[PDB]
Amino acid sequence: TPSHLSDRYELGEILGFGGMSEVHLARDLRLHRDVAVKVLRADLARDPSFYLRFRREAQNAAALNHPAIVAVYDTGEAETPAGPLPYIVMEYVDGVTLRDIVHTEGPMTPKRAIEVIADACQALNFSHQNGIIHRDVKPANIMISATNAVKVMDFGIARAITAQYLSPEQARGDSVDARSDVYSLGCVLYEVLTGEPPFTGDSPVSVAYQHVREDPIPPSARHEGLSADLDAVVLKALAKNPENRYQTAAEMRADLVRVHNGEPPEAPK
Ligand SMILES: Nc1ncnc2c1ncn2[C@@H]1O[C@H](COP(=O)(O)OP(=O)(O)OP(O)(O)=S)[C@@H](O)[C@H]1O
Ligand SMILES: [Mg+2]
Ligand SMILES: [Mg+2]
Repeated sequence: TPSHLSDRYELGEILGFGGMSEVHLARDLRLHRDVAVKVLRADLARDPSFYLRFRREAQNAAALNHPAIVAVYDTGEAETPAGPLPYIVMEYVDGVTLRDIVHTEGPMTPKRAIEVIADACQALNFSHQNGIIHRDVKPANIMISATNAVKVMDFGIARAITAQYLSPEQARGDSVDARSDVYSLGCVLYEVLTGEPPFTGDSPVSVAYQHVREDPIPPSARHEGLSADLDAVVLKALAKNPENRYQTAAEMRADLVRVHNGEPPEAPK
């Protein structure tokens, strides 16, 4: 990992290293600005059709342009001993994923919470109208800027038209669409509120099963200060039946902005 990709993007700190890539905080030497570069796990997973998933992820996010969605600025690959090293240059978000905020602060204030996810909705609704589906919406792919701004960031598994956060439909290879993301955000909205996903399981299958077989314990019954009006929103988006939940993410937001003010949720039960 040449601390100087293509001789232009000076690598610095390490913002994170998963099981596929290593994201570094870099310096664009030409534009004198800080950027976040994503590097395909130094060849350890660069020979297979994995490079495709990477190239097609850079371009699947490059197709979108919205504040809440991390922008892509450039792609490429630098040459190194073992071969090509595909990198992606994104906007830098000095922040924290929600996975973190829910780990060192516990649950978010209902209103704080409502606020975030409503912004996340705005990003997905856009992503949708542009024919992109983020098949991977989880607390670890939504970031909170150092100025409390929301950023949605992982498209590695997104297709243009760890299952604690997957939809029944997406559980199997079934129908995965707009509403799937809608169902996912419902889990996030749920964790940021209780401090946990609607369903916990010792093994993946027990969880999947729970998603498509058990009603999500109402938020109120799971945590303190929870407006049974907020329950109406959470449990709606978590409805096992696509048709019975919000059809668009803007429709979900609409019912979040409602609760945020003081209005009645146009959600049932
Ligand atoms: N633009 C960015 N700015 C700051 N940190 C970022 C940025 N993009 C990613 N990160 C950090 O890098 C971590 C890994 O991001 P991902 O893109 O989801 O990683 P990944 O290699 O796809 O790992 P997986 O497959 O999602 S488990 C994040 O959870 C952040 O801490
Ligand atoms: Mg991640
Ligand atoms: Mg990914």
